[PDB]
Amino acid sequence: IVGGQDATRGMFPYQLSLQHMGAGWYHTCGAILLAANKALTAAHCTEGREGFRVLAGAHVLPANDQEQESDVASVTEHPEFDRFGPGIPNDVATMALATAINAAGNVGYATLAAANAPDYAGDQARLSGWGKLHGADDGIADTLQYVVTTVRSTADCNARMPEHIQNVMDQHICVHSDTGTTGSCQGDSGGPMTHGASGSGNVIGVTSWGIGNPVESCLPDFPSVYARVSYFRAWIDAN
Amino acid sequence: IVGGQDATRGMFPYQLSLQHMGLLWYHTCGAVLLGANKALTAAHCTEGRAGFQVLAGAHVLSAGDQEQSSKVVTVTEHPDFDRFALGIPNDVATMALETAINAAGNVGYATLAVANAPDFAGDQARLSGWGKLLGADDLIADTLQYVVTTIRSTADCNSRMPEHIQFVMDQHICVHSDAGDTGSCQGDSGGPMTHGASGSGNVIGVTSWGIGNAFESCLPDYPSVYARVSYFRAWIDAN
Repeated sequence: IVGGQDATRGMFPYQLSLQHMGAGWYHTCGAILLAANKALTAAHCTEGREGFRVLAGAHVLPANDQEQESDVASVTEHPEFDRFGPGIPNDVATMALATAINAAGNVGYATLAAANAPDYAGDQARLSGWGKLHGADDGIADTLQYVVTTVRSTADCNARMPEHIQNVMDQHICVHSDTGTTGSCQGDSGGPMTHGASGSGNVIGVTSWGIGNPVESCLPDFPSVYARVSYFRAWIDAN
Repeated sequence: IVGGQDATRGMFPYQLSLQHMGLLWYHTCGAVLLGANKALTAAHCTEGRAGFQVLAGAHVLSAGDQEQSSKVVTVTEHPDFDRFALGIPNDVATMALETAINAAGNVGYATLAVANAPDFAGDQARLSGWGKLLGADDLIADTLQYVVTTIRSTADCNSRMPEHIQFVMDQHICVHSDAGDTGSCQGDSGGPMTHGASGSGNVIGVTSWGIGNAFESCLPDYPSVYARVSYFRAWIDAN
């Protein structure tokens, strides 16, 4: 998260750390807790890989301070996900959890946007995650971050993109500040966009992509693009 | 190298594999043999690191049958190298070798561009190295690659970049194919750009940077950017 600040523990009860087994476990993406044995993330976070765990109720990743955890037993990526397609289409996946994660302590389940939700253009929303604090940094964040930003319409999103990368679609929900100073970054992918500037809010997006250059991987000068939960809600529910 | 083919051993007599000691030795960058005890690479290949060796007259890395090698005693990075500044300026370094490497067999010393050399805009050139064969691949190349491409002027270079990445400078030399299919890739940094499409050619650039995204780390749809040897020749000779 670029341009944000430390969250407090429990501020995003459904925020997960999605961990991949390399040499040992490492944070690769965010994820979103939906139910005791179900979670939601970006398809690109799991596609082509195997060996995952989610941490629930965590705050400072190097402290190993999670409250609950479960192995991921199975993953369903959207069948029309295309890692290399314009706009990274259909960048959503559900995950089945081996062990139940209970709504307790600082852990809780997200309320997803309804399929008939409005598009929220102009609304304040929050991005959260352990992604890099700046696109040039070599490491991800130690402490969970969040930032308040503004949802834009599809047309507005594309107007804010590079001229040859006008690939934002209605299946996306994009945020951008008018100062060009906040956004998501590597390590935030698969996490939640929470509606509203404060308090409890529905989860309306899943972190997916943004724009970089050779010295800064996630430019707040350009929007951050999420998979739109209302567009994918029926599919998420069916999978 | 993207869009290229297997080279032959000795095709580029001055091409080195710059190895870094981690778990075991591994290829981290290219380098360019300048003389019996001296090599050239990119500053970002050596800055902040130590414990290097160069392999000369190599071909297939897994074969381990380079003709000659040497540990590196010390490295010197350009004093104005800036990994964060637009254009990653001054990305050159020299290296002193513990063991003399002879010009013999498939190993020879580069002829560097003189400081009076022109821009070479429009000319063909060759890129060589063990970088990845595609930006979406996980691993570097096993067999040394090369590709023929076309040198572009500073202004033409920038015209072929994204509008928010107009970072090419006169201290760079860039190459780009109109078909958008050739370029350097991670693992190629530090290696040579050789003037001309065939024959003995002077070394006119050092591999430095290119455009990527989170799923494809090098994009031949945009130019590949090298440090221009003519610009840096006096520094290289003195260091």
